[PDB]
Amino acid sequence: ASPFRLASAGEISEVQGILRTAGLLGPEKRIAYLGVLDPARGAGSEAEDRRFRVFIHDVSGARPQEVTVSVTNGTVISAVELDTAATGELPVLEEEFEVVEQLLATDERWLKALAARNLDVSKVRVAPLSAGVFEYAEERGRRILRGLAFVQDFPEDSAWAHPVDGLVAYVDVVSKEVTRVIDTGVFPVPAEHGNYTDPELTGPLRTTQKPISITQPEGPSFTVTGGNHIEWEKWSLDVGFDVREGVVLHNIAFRDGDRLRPIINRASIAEMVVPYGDPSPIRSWQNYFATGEYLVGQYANSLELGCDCLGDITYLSPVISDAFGNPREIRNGICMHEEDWGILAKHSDLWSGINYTRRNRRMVISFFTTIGNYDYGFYWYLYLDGTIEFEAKATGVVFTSAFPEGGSDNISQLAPGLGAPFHQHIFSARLDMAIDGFTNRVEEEDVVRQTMGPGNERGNAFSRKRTVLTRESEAVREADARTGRTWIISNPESKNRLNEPVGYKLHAHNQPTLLADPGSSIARRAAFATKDLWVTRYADDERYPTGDFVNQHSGGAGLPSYIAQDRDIDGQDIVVWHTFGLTHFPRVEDWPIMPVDTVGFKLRPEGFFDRSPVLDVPAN
Amino acid sequence: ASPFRLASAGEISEVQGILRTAGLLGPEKRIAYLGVLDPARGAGSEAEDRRFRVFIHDVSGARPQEVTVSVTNGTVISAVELDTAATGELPVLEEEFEVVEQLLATDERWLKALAARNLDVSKVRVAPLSAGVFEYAEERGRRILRGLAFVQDFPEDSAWAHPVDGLVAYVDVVSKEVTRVIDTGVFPVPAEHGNYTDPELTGPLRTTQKPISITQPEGPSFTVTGGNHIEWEKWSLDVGFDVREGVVLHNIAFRDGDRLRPIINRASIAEMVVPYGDPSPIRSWQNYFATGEYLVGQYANSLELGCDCLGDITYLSPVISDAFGNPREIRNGICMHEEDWGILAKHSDLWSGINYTRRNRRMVISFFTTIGNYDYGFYWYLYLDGTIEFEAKATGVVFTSAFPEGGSDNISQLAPGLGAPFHQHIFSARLDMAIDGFTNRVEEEDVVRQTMGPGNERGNAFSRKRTVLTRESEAVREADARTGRTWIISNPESKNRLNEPVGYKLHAHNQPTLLADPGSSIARRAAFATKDLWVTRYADDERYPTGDFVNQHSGGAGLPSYIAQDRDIDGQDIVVWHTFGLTHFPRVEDWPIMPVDTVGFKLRPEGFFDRSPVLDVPAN
Ligand SMILES: [Cu+2]
Ligand SMILES: [Cu+2]
Repeated sequence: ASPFRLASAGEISEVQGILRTAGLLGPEKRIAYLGVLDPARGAGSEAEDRRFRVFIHDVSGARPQEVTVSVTNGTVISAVELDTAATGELPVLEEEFEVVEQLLATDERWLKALAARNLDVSKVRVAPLSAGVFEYAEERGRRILRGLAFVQDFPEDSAWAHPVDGLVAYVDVVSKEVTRVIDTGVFPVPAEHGNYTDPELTGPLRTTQKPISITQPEGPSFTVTGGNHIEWEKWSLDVGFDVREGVVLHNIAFRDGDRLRPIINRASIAEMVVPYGDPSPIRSWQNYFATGEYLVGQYANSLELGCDCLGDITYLSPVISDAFGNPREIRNGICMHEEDWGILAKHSDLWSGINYTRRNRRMVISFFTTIGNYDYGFYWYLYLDGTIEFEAKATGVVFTSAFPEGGSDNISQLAPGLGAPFHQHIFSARLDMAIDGFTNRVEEEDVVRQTMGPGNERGNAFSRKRTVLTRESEAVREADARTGRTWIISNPESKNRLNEPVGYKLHAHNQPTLLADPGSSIARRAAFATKDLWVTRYADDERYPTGDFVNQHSGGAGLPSYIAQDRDIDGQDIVVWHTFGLTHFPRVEDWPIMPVDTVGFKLRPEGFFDRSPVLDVPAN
Repeated sequence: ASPFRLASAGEISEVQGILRTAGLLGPEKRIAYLGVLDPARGAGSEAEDRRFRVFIHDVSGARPQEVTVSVTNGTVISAVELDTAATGELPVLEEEFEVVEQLLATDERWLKALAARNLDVSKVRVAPLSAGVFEYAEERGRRILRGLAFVQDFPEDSAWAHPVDGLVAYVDVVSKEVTRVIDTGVFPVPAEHGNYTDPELTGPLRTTQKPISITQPEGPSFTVTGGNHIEWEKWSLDVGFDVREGVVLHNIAFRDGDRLRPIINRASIAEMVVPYGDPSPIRSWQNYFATGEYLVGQYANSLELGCDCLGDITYLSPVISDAFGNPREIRNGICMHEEDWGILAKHSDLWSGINYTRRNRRMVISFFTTIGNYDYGFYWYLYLDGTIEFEAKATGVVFTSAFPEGGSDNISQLAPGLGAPFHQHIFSARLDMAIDGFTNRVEEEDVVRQTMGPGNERGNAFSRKRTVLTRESEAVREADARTGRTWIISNPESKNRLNEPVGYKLHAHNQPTLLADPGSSIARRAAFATKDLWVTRYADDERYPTGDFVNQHSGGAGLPSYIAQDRDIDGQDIVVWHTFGLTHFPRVEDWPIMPVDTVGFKLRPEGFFDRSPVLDVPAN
């Protein structure tokens, strides 16, 4: 009965039926996106009306549509025709992936380019890459995908070890036409294989690792009810899943005394982009929006016990729609478990003679997705002390290219003749705040150094300052590690026993943001990535920092346009959008399969509680 | 019979005997420091002469001495008379802590100050704080300690909850006289107790935490030989212990196939300082060097199984000297264990159909120390992929004061009338580098943004630049989180299969450095804390970033003096000194006992290996 329950197979089938009945889902139609709509602010209808939103693609080219339906009433609430040439193309369909290689396989220009390289077409894999928006006039109003080739010597061969540089093709996946085939010259195809499961490369397997047994005799400390409602060590929340954003956390709250205190209404990674910094014409257009263009949730992996999730794990198997509206379950796509997290608090007192030690723990909610060569792990952590944290784990195989003989300033060499273009992995966390309720405000906190003089004769004093962001136009902030800059989200109407507004402090990793030139296509399409922190007034239709349609869409929507409304955010229903990412200069150690690298952020209570909230943790 | 073996109780007793028979250990003498000397560069001399370094304090005031003895030959190698007024005072003795409170208890000025506040002198605890160096001319030449009072209502009461503000005294612990008692006014002593084990504060203990069993049925994957030589998953190292620095890692090396490749010769936290930023004259002089002035190693805690260290733990029990030269063992003062560390590498390939997942592990070597109200955990981690990491965990009870009526810009309120002065916890990691040998160099790597134009028409390109630090005069570097600055330690004479110098990249947390005014005493005495990274040419006598006798030294000793030599560091035996710390604006949540906060750094292989070094890890 929870209005925050996961989408069921039945609801998805019902959406399919409603669309069919409305004459909106004929045989030429495809569901590019389907997701449940969150309830509007303030308990509207007496009961909860379950609604879903869908992006309908048309394989014949007719205009696509955005439709919202009520599975409860079996009706179409609204259907609008989409002008893709203006608002953007629909997310890429998995069924379009193979279309690129297949079409090029019969194109004389492509075959000629391969022959010139002595490559057998039957062994050439082509990666279906999003196209973005550049200077190609013919692409206006065309659903395009670009292809980069990789040689696969045999069925189980890792094609990434064999990039075919100097070649790229543009394909219209709807009209089934190869618009362009660019060949800037023949580069040697890196010879070494990158098969990390081949003993020839792994050598004899280590026999030195002893087993580590992690078990919970009496079961986990958390409970799961209503299918996705979690309660663990004072925490309370609902675990949602969206085909686009993946795991989404709802109603994060903390039990303080006799009341459930809200902290975050909705938390998610609203976008993740991978911009490449190689100026070569073959890849200078490369910018992969995993979330917005491909929909990361769609590719969530089924997690194996013992391998992906170790210990006493509780799985959730979310359901998504396939391209035809049929429900598809992602078996064990979300795993949840608690784990020991070292020392929480400790003190040995020289005067009282009392020695005290308490261990910490954290609740883990995660999923792992795979998009082509990359694999990303998304982890949300809840700690005993009230800290909330997110961590992204990037691994998989690096996207490759040829390494020029004369060397490069935008590519690193991973093996003889094998290159790895520089790139970034930039995420955007959308945090719909609710610190003790919806009346919130954000304060930028900087360390303040003081000059030696009257009032500070020894020159030891240092302080800090807090600046309230009152309007959206002044809520676009940059990190400043040098001054220990953080952002506090507080509730001006809710004070702790010391008469201070309760709050939570956001700690960023302060990694470099988007490096692209500000006048580049990517700087516009990924504007959110140019600044560390954005604050907007909550609005039902402001969901992603890049807008609803990112594929082949120019700038104009997303965060920059939202902030333009310059709404009041001083003690209002606000949303924090935090940009964070990794700048990757591939190492030889990253080849042939890369070890995990991490990035993220966390929010710690700041005067939210009246004292430590973990004084009731048992000794043993 | 390793030259890096832990000191035995016998060796300490032997040092004591040598000193006594030499007439250097009379009744008035005290061992202020005692530690074994590392082998000098070049072990080409069979049988290493075991030598110990000793700082001998004279409670009579007669000049103290620095003595080097050979326990192998039973002789005094050298004994130098120390002029403390010039080179600094000796480290504070634990037995001196007590003298401050006892001396003040008989001083009329102190008693009057307490009487006015209606405090029973028998209930007043006095924290023995180091002095420092300021405008007090009568202190030069005198061994001083300052005292700050706290009320302890009963034997098991936490005195930190009851600071006595507006009062501070200075005492000459040698002549045993109170030189000054400053009373700036009466402040209410905070009323609430901070007894975190008292049910009235903890409330009913949670009964919701289910047990987590962590075991290793076949034992740990690491071996310990020669008492302290560790070998784990290709790693090799020696775990040493010094009363001043605590746990020290020696000869960190990694088995790359046929050869044992060195990485770091010696790693340690050579200093840790806690500067306070409250301009009040009661505390504006407060700066305590846990390592240099108090010797954090001597206060290492005995770690209890199941509380401090969980899982299959292997303990080391280092032995230190007491103030009289008697050996004292710190039972289970060092914990060593391995632990699962999530996903190491993962990839599901769409073309090969191969799914691959491998788990990561880390070797943990740690200890926990207690200095008055603070407790610090020191952790060194070795990862499967070759990464080396250090992490400091700060907890304990915050140093308190009164919270002024009218508020404060340098103190936070944690309870009614109770304040917590702003301060920092700044560490210095001394890394004697040995990347594939001693011929090393350091390069500062910055991200480089590129402007849109010829050669970068789309404005997507970005690069990086490396600057070799060739002389010490140019090796005092600052962090720059915005340009993703890191430092690479490479060996220009050792190349990987791609003909590139092998190296390791240092990743800093980019936290704020010393905030105090550049003209302050603390900015001079802890100059190392003003910059993130220093590189010096290796030298036997350059051990600490603050010099050998930190206590009451005028400043400039250590790093500033070493760097002044302006030696060649481009492809030489070098040492990296990394400054990193936490800036603490205490939160209500930190009271009455604070949750652990962390800070650290790590080093990852950068073209050190010819490809991923963890391809030989099994599935398990
Ligand atoms: Cu990457
Ligand atoms: Cu602190």
